[PDB]
Amino acid sequence: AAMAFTLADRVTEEMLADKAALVVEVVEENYHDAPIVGIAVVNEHGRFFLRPETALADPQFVAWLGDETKKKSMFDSKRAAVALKWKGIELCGVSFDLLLAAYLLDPAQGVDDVAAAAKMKQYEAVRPDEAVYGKGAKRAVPDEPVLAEHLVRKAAAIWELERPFLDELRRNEQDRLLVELEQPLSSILAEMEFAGVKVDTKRLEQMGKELAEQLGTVEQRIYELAGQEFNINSPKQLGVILFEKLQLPVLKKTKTGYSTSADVLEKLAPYHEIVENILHYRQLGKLQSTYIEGLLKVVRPDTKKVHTIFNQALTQTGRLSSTEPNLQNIPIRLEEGRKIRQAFVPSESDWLIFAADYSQIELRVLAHIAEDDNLMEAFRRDLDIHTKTAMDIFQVSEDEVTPNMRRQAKAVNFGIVYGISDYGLAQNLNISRKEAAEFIERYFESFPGVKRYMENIVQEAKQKGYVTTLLHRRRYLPDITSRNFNVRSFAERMAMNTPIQGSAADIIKKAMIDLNARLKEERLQAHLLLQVHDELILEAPKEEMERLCRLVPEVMEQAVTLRVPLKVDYHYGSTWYDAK
DNA sequence: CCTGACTCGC
DNA sequence: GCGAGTCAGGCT
Ligand SMILES: OC[C@H]1O[C@@](CO)(O[C@H]2O[C@H](CO)[C@@H](O)[C@H](O)[C@H]2O)[C@@H](O)[C@@H]1O
Ligand SMILES: [Mg+2]
Repeated sequence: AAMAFTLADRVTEEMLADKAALVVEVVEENYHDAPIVGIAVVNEHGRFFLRPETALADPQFVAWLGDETKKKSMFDSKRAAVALKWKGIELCGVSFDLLLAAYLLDPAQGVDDVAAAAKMKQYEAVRPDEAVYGKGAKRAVPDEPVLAEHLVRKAAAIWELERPFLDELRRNEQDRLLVELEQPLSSILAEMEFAGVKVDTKRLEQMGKELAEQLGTVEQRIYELAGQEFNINSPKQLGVILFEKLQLPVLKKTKTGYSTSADVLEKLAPYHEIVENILHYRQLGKLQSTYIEGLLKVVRPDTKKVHTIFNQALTQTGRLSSTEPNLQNIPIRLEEGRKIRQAFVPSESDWLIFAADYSQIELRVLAHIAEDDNLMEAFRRDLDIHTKTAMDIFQVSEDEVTPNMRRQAKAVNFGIVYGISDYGLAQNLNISRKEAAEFIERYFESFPGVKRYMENIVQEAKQKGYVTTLLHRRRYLPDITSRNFNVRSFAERMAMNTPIQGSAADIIKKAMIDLNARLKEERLQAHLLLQVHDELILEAPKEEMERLCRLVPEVMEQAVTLRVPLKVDYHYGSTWYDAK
């Protein structure tokens, strides 16, 4: 049943056709400066397998790779593009990426290999990568015979699946989403990951020492207040000290035992002086383990840069995710954690970090899609939306809005931005589910358009089986018909939240594409470094700041045209921390 | 070596 | 509402 192919010892002309399925295999999950273990090409002339050391040293092959007119169909082209960048080789002409195509057709499938994508079209003449390479300690590249056939089978599947995938995307009206948005974005993310972000390791190591000292003190104080020493990091051991030895009350209980979440401890603080210390301990320990030691582990010792990997085909909303390290969750709320950002600096002297973020893009998108007159007017006046929401919900003038009123109005808006449950609102505001319901009801009286939208989107999700975003990204919600209240309610909140969060994702992705085109036209050295959901982080010569101050916000604000303006705030400084 | 509990961002 | 990374504890 084996698949026929040529295991070539040298590159030939028929291997350089202007249309082909290409496989440039990188087995290591983290593909930065990683090995390319084999190459497979499938075209009109047949199927071929080439040894990397052979193909990558061949002028003809390298030129073919870099020729934008020679079209390649691939799976996860960013992986190959970056692996090639580290070797000084440019990959161009990728006209179809099966991973991105499968992701757009149904992000819930979790397609992470050619076999998974192929199964969507009843194509099974290819093995899952895990079956070929195993997983974990047993992971490894098999002998050439097995490797070669696997790569050729993947290339063959890609070659065969391009047409059906493109046809369904077209039917879904997502063909431009793939070709004009996700694929071009893939190349931009590849440049961003490759460039990396410079880290001041000495700065990180210094704060690391401080934390270590502060942890040691708090750690001791904790054993003193408890009368004994224990593993504070053990929610099991901590529970014993807290709810048994010290007799603190049990307010919430986890599926396995005593709940020691920050929300719980906060309520126990007044009962004993140990609680505040445990909280402070959790905090410092979080920064030390995750943002100091964890970050230092992934910095490249030679360039002192971190090279994250943006997973472009994971989230169900269209947002990107970041790993090794995750640069989308660097502290900022609390000052102590915020200082971690002083560790991220420009890659060159006399360069600066420039950060631009969308102001309330989710609520602006909601005003647009729901066409709520009150909400649209609020943004047209560029009002503080939380203060305004408080004025309406509580029926008071702007002067009458107290800090606590604004805080609660902010929580209601937050719940709308992320589509959290009524139960979630009650929990966040530490009030009763019933009182939370009253707030929500009050909100709908003030924003009837939003109310209308929420009801209409749920019905639409039930009728069509999915909801869509501004640029036609899609999310199937089969649980929307479930007779189980909880499961159904969850699907309903996703129906409400996806067009909002998803459309916000579409916009920033287009802004990134538009921005890169503008930077190139202007011949600026500035370049994108990171994207954190609603913000773009760049670095550039200090001499380009003034131009970026006008260029970046404009490009971001004009990415799309909504019924309300889009607003972008920006700052720049010597470190990421200073770009505030 | 995998799940639960925790916490960080938006 | 979720992404990711940490830890501890049980697998084994
Ligand atoms: O190259 C990223 C791309 O690969 C997938 C599998 O096709 O994920 C792999 O690589 C990620 C980054 O190293 C890991 O987080 C993940 O565990 C590994 O399977 C895709 O999900 C992703 O788009
Ligand atoms: Mg913002």
